[PDB]
Parts: sequence; C-alpha cells; structure tokens
Amino acid sequence: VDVDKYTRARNAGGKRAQDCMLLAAEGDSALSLLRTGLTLGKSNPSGPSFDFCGMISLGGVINEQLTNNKVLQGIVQVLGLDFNCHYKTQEERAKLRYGCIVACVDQDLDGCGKILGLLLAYFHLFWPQLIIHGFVKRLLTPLIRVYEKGKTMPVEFYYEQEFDAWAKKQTSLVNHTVKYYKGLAAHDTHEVKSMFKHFDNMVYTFTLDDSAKELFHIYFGGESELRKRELCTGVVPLTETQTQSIHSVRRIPCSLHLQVDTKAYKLDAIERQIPNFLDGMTRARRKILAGGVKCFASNNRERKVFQFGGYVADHMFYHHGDMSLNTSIIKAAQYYPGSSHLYPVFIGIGSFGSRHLGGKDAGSPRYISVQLASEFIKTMFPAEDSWLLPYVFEDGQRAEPEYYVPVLPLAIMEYGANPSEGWKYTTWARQLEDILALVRAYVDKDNPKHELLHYAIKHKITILPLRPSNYNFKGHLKRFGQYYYSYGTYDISEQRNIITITELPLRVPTVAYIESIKKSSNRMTFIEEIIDYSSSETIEILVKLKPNSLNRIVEEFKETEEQDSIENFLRLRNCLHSHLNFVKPKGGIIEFNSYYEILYAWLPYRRELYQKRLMREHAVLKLRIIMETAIVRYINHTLIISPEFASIEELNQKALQGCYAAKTRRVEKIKKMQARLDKVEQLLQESPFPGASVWLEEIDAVEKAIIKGRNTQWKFH
Amino acid sequence: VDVDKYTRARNAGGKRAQDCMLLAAEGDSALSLLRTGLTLGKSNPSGPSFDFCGMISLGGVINEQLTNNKVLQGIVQVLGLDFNCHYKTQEERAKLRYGCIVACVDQDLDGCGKILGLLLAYFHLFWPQLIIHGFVKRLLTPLIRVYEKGKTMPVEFYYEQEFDAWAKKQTSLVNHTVKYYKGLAAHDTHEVKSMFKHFDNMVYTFTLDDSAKELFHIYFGGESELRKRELCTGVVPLTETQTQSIHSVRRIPCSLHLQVDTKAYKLDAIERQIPNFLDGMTRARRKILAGGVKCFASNNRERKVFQFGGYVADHMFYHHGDMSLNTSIIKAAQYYPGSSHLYPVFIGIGSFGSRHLGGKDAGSPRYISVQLASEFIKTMFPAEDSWLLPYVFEDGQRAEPEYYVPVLPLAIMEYGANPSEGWKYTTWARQLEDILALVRAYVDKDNPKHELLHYAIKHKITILPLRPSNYNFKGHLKRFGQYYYSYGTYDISEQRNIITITELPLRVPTVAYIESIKKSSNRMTFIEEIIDYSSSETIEILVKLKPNSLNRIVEEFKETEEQDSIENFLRLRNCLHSHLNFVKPKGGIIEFNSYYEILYAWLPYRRELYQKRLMREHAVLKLRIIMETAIVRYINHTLIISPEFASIEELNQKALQGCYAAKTRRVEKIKKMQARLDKVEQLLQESPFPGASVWLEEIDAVEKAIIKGRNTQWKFH
Repeated sequence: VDVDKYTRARNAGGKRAQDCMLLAAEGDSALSLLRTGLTLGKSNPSGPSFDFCGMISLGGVINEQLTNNKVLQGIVQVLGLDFNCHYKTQEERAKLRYGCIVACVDQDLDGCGKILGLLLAYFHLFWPQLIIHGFVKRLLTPLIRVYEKGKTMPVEFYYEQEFDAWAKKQTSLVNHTVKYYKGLAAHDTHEVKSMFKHFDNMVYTFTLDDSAKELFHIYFGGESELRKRELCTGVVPLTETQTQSIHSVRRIPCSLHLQVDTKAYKLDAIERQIPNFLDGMTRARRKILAGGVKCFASNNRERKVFQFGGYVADHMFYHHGDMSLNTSIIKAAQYYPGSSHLYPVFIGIGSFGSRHLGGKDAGSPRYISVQLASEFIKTMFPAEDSWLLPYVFEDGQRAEPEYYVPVLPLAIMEYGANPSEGWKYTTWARQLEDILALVRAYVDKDNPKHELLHYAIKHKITILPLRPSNYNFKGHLKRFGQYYYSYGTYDISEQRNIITITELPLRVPTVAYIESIKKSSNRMTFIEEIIDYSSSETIEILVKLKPNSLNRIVEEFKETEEQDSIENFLRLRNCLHSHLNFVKPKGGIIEFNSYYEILYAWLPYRRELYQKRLMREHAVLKLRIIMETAIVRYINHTLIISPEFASIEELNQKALQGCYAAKTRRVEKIKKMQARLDKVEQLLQESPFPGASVWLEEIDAVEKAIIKGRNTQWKFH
Repeated sequence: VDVDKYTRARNAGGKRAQDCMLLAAEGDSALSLLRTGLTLGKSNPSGPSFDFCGMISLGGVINEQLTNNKVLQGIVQVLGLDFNCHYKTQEERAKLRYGCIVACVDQDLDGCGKILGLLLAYFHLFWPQLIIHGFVKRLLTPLIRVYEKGKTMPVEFYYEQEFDAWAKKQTSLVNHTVKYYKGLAAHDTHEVKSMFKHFDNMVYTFTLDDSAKELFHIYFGGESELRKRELCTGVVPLTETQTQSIHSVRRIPCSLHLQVDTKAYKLDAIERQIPNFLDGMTRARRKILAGGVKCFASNNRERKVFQFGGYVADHMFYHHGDMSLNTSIIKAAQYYPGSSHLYPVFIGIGSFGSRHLGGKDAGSPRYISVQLASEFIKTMFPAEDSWLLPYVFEDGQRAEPEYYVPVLPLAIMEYGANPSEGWKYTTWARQLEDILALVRAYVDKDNPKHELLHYAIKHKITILPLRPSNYNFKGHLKRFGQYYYSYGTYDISEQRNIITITELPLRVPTVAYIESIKKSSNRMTFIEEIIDYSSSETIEILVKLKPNSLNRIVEEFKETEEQDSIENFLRLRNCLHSHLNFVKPKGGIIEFNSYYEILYAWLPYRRELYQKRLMREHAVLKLRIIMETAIVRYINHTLIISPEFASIEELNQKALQGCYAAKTRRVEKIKKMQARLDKVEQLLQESPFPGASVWLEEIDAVEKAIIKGRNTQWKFH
C-alpha cells in the first residue's frame, strides 16, 4: 500500500482527479528537476504546483514477469488502474486517480526510446484505449538552445532537424552559443523556471494508429526475424512536415516514436558490440584510434593507459567509463599468438597480457604505458584522406569519424569476436598474402587477373582464394566440408608415459584449456597430473598418464580419420565458425555469407575515396595557385592555406567569398604546386578507376610497415 | 590436494628440495613476468629455469581467521610447512619442499608493504625461526632506470634516494630519460631478460632483529593506541648508510621494511580519507582543484564532468578510477543547504543534487557540466604563491601540490565528514564572521585585540569566540554543556491535526529523515501518513496525526527542558560532534581538541609563505632589473623573464650561470619594477610580520568574492 519515490497530489483521487497529472520521472535527477519546477511558488503563478500534479519514479524497470515489476505495479496502484477492464468509455476512465500520466525522461538514447518505449508498450499491451484517448503523455523539453550575445532570450529547438534548418538559414554562427540538452539534468536553474513558465506548451500526447500495432510487437516481445528486418535499414529521422504536424497539434504518433527513438536505442546497443565492416572496429574502438592519432600527433612519447584514457574521454567524448575504456585500450595494444589484433594500433610497452589467460593477465593501467604505432597507422589509415570521412558530432562538437576506410580491410585481417550475448559475431583473420593478391588484382591494370576479377565482382565467382591466417600458429589448418579446423600439436614419450602438448588450437587460452580438460571426468581417469611449463608465446604442457592408460586411449576414441585419437582425447581441435555480422556505414545491420562479400563491399568505399581525395586535392591546388599567382603579381587566407573538413562545393563557395631571395622562393613553390596539379590532372583518368596508381603505392607502404612490425614483436625498435 | 595458480618445480620436494625456490607472485601480471623470465631457454643459460624454481600466486589474501585463508593454506601445503613445529635446526628445515620462498611483488604502496607485510607477519607469527635463518626472501627489482641517448645500458636504482644522489651529482639531466617502475608489469620485454640474466643479484633475504618483534605487533594484530603513536610521525626514508648496508650484503632487516614500506601504505590509506588541516582537502580533492586551475586557466567555458574527469586523470595523475573521480568532482560543485562545501570550487551547471538525498540525486556526468569559480579560487588560492608550495611528483612528473595554504582556513569553514570506517573525521563549519575577526586581529596591527591575541597564542586563552555557521539554516543552534545542538523548526495545525516540519537539523537529508521516522514503530502509532511537499532548498513536510494522538504526544515524551516533546517525537535535534583528525603537511596524524588549535596551527604556514612570497619576489625583481639595465646599456633569459618552481637559492645560482618609442617603453618598465622593488623592500619589515599588509588586502578580496557568491546561488552570474 506504500509506493517509494511517490508524492501524491492534493487533489489526487478526489473529485478533481481528472484535472490531476502524474509525472513519471526517469530517475532521481529527473525528480529533483520536477520538484524544483512544481514548487516555484508565487514566482510562477500560472505554472503547475503540487495541486493537481504528482510525481513518481521510473527507476530500475530494467506478461508473466512484466506484471511482477515493482515499479510498474506502483504506477498501476497510484493511478487506480485495474486489469480485465477496458477503458472504452469516459465513465470507466473517470474512476482513475489521475487524469493523465506524463513521462519526464531524458531525450537521449537511454531515455525516451527505452524507458518511454517500455511505458508505451506496457500501456499498449494491457490498455490500448488509454493511449487512443490520450491518457499517456510526454513532457517534450527543449533539446537545443541557441544563445546570442547581447540577447537574454535563447532560441529553443525540440529536434535536431529544426536546428539544422535554422543554422542553414543563418548568415554566420559566430556570436551564437549552441548548447545541447540530452538529459533533464543538463538544464540550468534559470532554464527550468522558463520551462515551467510554459509547462502546458511542452506536454505532448501519444496517439495510437494502425501502424503502431505491428511496431509494438516487433520492437517489444518479438525476438524473431521481424525485429532483424527492421534493424537492417538504419534510422530515418523525422522530416520537417512530420515535425511541423507534431508541433501544430501536440499529439505525437506512437509509430513515429518507435521508428526513431526506439530504433536508435536498439541500433546503438548493437553498434557497441558489432563493428563496421569498413574498418572492423566499433564506435568505442574508433574513439581510441581517433584519440590515439590526435594525442600522438608528433608526440613520440609513451603515455600511461589511464593517462591516455583520460585524453580519449576529454577529447573524443567517451562517457562509458574508464573501466571499459582502459580494457579496450589494452586490447588495442596486445600482441601475442591468438590475440584479437594481428596488427595492433598501439605499441605494447610493459606486460599487456599473454595467450595463457587470453589477455586477462594484463598489468594495471597505472603501470602500463601505451605508445602509438605511428609507422603502421600513418600507412593503413592515411591522415591525408581522413578529412573526407564523415564525422560523428557529440553535442555539436566533432568526435571520432563515422567510419574509417583503410588501405586494406581490417574487418577481414583481424580476429574479431563478440562477448556476452546477442548478435553473435566471430571473425577469423585471413592471411596477408591472399588479401594483397585480391586487392592488387582489383587495382593493378597490369595484373593478369584484373579483368577476370572485375567480371567476378558482379557474379561472385571468387576466382582467387582466401584462406585463414596461420601466422603465429604452429599447428594445422584443415578444411573439411565447408568448415576450417585448427589442430594442435602434441608429442608422445613412450618411455616416460608423458604426452607433451607443443601447440594449442588457434584461439584457445592455455589456462582455460587445462581447466576444460581437468573438468572432464572421463579424461581424468587416464591421467594423474597436468603441468604447465609453457613459456611466453609458446605452449609446452606436460600430461602425465597412468601407467597402463596410453593403450586404452586409442581404444576408446576409435581413431577417427578426421580427428586423431590423441587429438580427440585432448581437445586439440576447434571449428573456425564465422558469424559475419556488421553494421552498415549509414546505419543498420548487414549479413555476409563469406569473406569475399565483405572485401567486395569494402572496395567501392576505398575506390570512391581516392577519387574524392584527388578531386578535393585538385580543387585546393587550383585555389592556392590563384592565391600564389595573385600575390606575386602584386609584388581567402586561413582557409586555402589551411584546409579543413570542407567539401568540394563548400570550399569553392567560401574561397571566393573571403577577404584579403624571398621572392625567388615564392616562384619556386608555384612551379611545385603547378607540377603537382598537372600530376593530379594526369591522375583521376586511369583505366581501372581514378587514383589507382596511388592506391598501389600505399599498399606497398602498408605491406612494408607490416613486414617491419612482424620482424620485431610489433615494437618497431 | 590441489593448489590453484601453482606450478611445481622439477626438483621440488625431492633430494634437491633445498636448492629449489618458490616465487610468490602478487598477481596474474606478476606470474606472466615470472613465466617469461623462467623460460628464457638457451638465451639465458646461467639464469633460473623451472628446474629448482616454482611459482605460486598471492591473489586475494585481503589467528582464527588467518589460518582459514585459502591462499595462505596453499603456501603452507606446497612448502610442506607444518604448525606446532619450530624450525630451529637444519634437519627440521631439510624436510621442507622448497629451500626458500621469494616474494615477487610490486614496489608500490599496494605492493611490498601490504602484500609483503602480511607475508612477513604470517611467517613471524607462526615460524619466527624461518625468518631468522633466511627462509623468507624478496625479489628486489630495479625501481628507476635512467637511459642516456647513444648508450644501450641504463643506470638502475633500487631506491628513490639513490637516484636523487646520482641526479644531484649530474651536470645536466637533459639527454637522460628517467623511467619509474612502480610495478612488475611496467618492465619491458628486453628489461625482463636483463633482470633474469642477473637473477641471483636481485634476491634479498629478510633478517629478524629485536626491534622487529614490537613492530610486527604494532602494525599487524594491534588496533590499540600503539598503532596510532607510530602513525603520528610520518615516514622516514632509509638513509644512504642503511641503503649501502642492504646492497653490500643482500639482507634486508624486517624493521626497516616495516618502518618504510608498511607505514607508507598505512598512511596512504588514511590520506585518502583524512584531509590536511592547511587546506581541508584530501589528495584526491587536491588533484581536482589543481587540475581545475590548469584546465580552466583562461578557459571560461563549461566542461562536462566526464570530460573534466579525463583532464584530471591525464594531467594530475589520477589513477583511482572515474567512478570515484566523477563523484568527487560533483561534490566539489554541489551548493545547497547542508552541502559539504559552503564555498564550492566549481560552479554547478545543471542538476548537481539536492539536500533531500544529500547529493546522491546528482545527474549523470554525461549531461552535467562543470565550470570553475574563477573569482573565488583566484582569491582564496592565489596563483602568485602557488609556486612556493611543495609539489607531489608521480613517476618523476609534477602533480598536485603537497598542500595548499589558502588565505583563510578551509578546514574550519567547511562541513567535513568521513564515510565508511576508520579514523572518524567530522567537521562543522565555523561562520565567516568569527573566522575573519580572528584572522584580522592576528594580522592587523591596528586591531585593538592584536596584542591580546598574540599573547593568547602561547597560552590558548581563546579570547575571541568561534561559533558554528548558521548560514543556509533556518533553525536554532543551542550550546548545552560542551556540545552544540541544531534544532529543526515545526508548525502545528490544531484544527487540521497536522504537524508541518518547516526545517530539519543542520545536516539531515530529507529522504533519510522520513525513513528514520517511518522505521520507528512507536512513532507510527501516532501518525498515519507523511507527505514530502518540500521544495528545493526548503523543507515542508506534512505529518498527519491520528484523530486523538496530539494530546498523547506530550504525555509520552515528558516535555524535556533541553528538547521539546515535538522535537523529541520528531527527531529534530542532532549533536554537532567534531572529530578533528587531520594529516600533517610533512606526513602523519595530528589530533586537535578544538577549532582554535587548527586555526592557530594554520597561521604560521600562511605567515611564513607571505615572507617567502616577498623574498622570492624581491630576488626576482633584482635579477630582472639587472637584465633590464644591461640591455639598455648595450642599446639568463627564459628563467628571469619566466620564473618557475625555483627556490630562492636555486634561482640565484642558475641566473648567474647562464648564457646571453621602443626604447622609451624599456625605460618606463624599469621604473615600474624599481618602484615595485622599493615597495617590496618597504614590505617584509612591518611590525607584526613580513607581508602583513598584503594579507589584509587579500582577505578583503576573499570576503568580497564570497559575498558575491552568496548573493547569487554561487553562480556569479
């Protein structure tokens, strides 16, 4: 009979119950904002007060089990709701203790879309009539406020599209300060008073239409392929026409909320686990790579893991915590047989882990140092074409790019795996002799199979082979049926009755392997002790057998032709199952049936970028030549001399709309840039595609860098 | 019969057991280093191998319960140790499975000192003879390696004092790179091979002397005042004579290890909970304040909590995690009645919390922004005298200062409290009218009580009063006996039978107060519901009584003269208990009996700093005048023009030992600095103490800044 974090209204449940509203706050921070607003006193005479208004918390809330949720039961109790009753008439709705329920949640992904989505789904599942008649409402707080110098009244936008339209029609956004409020806690004290001064103008009602019935089933309660189909297309933002209709009459359709807010939350959760197929890394890992380049620009100095982790959070807008950040940074620098990265981003200084514990024995971030592998990164991810990539913007500030387009596909050349559950992802790295052969054949005109490969693109013939990488693996890779198997290596000492394991399967940690063997009751009946005398990056496990058990080993495992009896008695074989799940660059989920498809899909993105690289280079060379010619004749700045993330058309428009022995060197540089422009004009005309020769040169640089890294232990020193 | 993370030696327990050694690794990272070293193979023929050497892990291990520790039981089992046996003879020690046990732990505070201290205490408690005969040994890895350009052989130091002596005798430390290895995981692969090439040269034996018997009881197993007495003096580093004796014969006395390594760990744990009395903040909070000044130098821009948290970790060497860092940052910016900080360091932008949940309802660091209170900080903590403070160095890099010496004592003017347990610390803020009166009387010569106060310093007469701050508290502060009590305010509605609570005690959260009342069974017999209609920063709690219970309230609580019956029925009174525990600037624990003692102890530190401020200013003014005079006559640099953290004597030595309308302005600036030098010479001669007039001027600036902050809600806008 008691509900925690609930403050009843004065008129709640009385003769004025229909005039009361219940504010469902997402958390304690939301409750504090509501309490401040609801108690402005005489300062806001027309605003809401605790009369005809109550508060309740939606904390936690993370059919049979849905009704057992304590938070949901509290909402039902305080509202007077009852099951087995359909509120199809006004009289049946008149007995509720509150006129309506208003959801006060953050406008972020872990806000409306997840908390509000469950609340809408909960009401739709049991009382669809309440949504139709407008019992469920949403408090739509301003999202973006633009403050202008000399003016105390900001401009408030409830959607990102509205700000973009306003910003486009703005002559210059120099004296305007833009602030993003993705959560209720971000509003300042004076802004809260402004919000509650017009409280009735920010209450939006939910309307149930025909299309929302299917969407509620797809997003909530359905784990079938119906959810997967909706998640393969990405998020479509609301158009201006839909936005204007919402603001004209404050009634938000349920379908629009599900298609935008709920889908974005679902995709964001996947994006944190499933990498993009262009660069083979998630958004968290992209921030580390982008932060690594910025932190280590010249900066040929070692940094501690926690020191570098602070840089990523401060500069690349990483807010998921240092515990996940430090672990991800360490994994980016681990280099050992069976490690996730065959070509680590950073140089491992200290004890970053070992194959025995699968990287879990890494040192503390306090003592472990991280240094960027500058030679490898500058070749695989060129800094010259990083400007052309699209960039993620966090609260109006530039962040790590949407995706990277490396010279070679990292999604194929690395051991990818997804922990936990949901959208299984497993990638086995292909060796760097088939990848180079396939890519060079596509690019090099002189290659004998250049014509055959292009014809195979449209038909998926797959003339050239792709095979799993055997690097740092002294075992056997055998293909049976349509699956690859990796076999460990063992040695048998007949006189000492000891089986020595000189190699494990491809991605099997030593400690976990021994535990798996030690937990097999049948296996323990033949051996007496296992001793792990293995070194670093090399396996040497001594298995001591019973005095008369070696002959009985082969008699029980039947000596399968596919797998040896010892390879059966000792789990020295594993199947290289691949779950090629990736997120598209524009958003969504894409399924790949083979590693050829991933390489084929990645090729256009790299090919187009080289054309975009030259087109922007061709345009900027013309502008600087004109600037250099003009000054020499006399004898805009900060943009032509220092280009930035500007498109081809944007650069041309802004360059014209701008303001205003030594002489010998000015003439010399004009000849250099003119010759380069002629070289650029000589390019972007080759037979295969524009900038094909540049791609071949970068492949050699990447291959040379990888060879140098492999000659050392990825130390480069 | 099975021990986890244990790898037996080939000769362990056999005829060569005495030649075997057991390496007790602190954790998995230590085990990985040992496994790499013990398996160098033919690359290190003379080094140790898994023959005559084993490994075991000391993970976890955090009389009756000591023997129940699984990790300690494992060590006893693998070593063959048995209780009730005293190993006073060689024959009794010959039956052990290993010749000795070597502890491989990090050289940090949470390394040797805590893990090694327990291991030494465990052996001393049960088998003192093993320590005497040398059964317990330590692997002393190099702590500091100095790499010089062009030389591949570094210089290794096992103690901080050795490096300081070597650095002092060094002409110039410009081409030398200094690296600190505070943990075993910090050693690179090539360094590990070097360490194990001379493995026998880094094994040190522990010797038990008479003094160690008392120290073992004091540090371990004794919670009495004996431990407190040892912790009131700080850590005394080992002298060179003791260090040379340790390296000459590799035998470390147990007493020296306890006095240095174990005491430092004990003090470090306290320093993270007990603030220094000069600035009233811990080392974690000092990093935030020091990081705030550096991050917000001009930087009049809001930063997110996690963004600013990353800056502190990256620049101020904060490695305790963002979860504790973000919480500490939020508490530094909270400003509400009953908050810990009456004068917050930062400006609270967003929802930083409320008095109802005691600051626990703060918004997520993702949405919450932090801005430095520049006007208050620049006055309370001047940037001109921050150079004279001693600075903490983390791995050779400058960090937050050892302590701050503000214009007014923050340890007296803030509500300090220590959570968890151990060394109880509670401070109740004194009002800013008694603090200013006391400080001004000490400083101002013209003050009528200036002479009386100075005479009261040596006798602790305490002529002027100090009273608890009543700011943001609409209650009553009554002093009964030797304790202060804060009373809440209530209103009684006889007609409605409702008791309205208009004010709570000084530091009582609203939600916790209601829960405390609601859990009183006797109290619930008189009331039926409690409604929390309180606003932000104001209390309004409606208590609805039973129809005939108001008269029975006064009949049960007897209407005490000290505490009213309603103030007894409702817990509207709390005692202002003060636990004045603080850490001395030089290390240790200092006990204060009254707030006067803390102010009296803080005065010399601020008074001396003003003299040090002028003496350095006097010295630097002379140097720049000479430089300015010399250049004018013609018509070292980067040190005179840009002074740094250099002492008075250091500045003079380095200035001489250095290398080498517009004219009108050069003459004008010489007159300005000459006049300032005359002003400085006019100072440092006043009757009370040097620089007394400057102190009075800064107090007015601090008071004016605080008044402006209190006029707003500490927003300054």
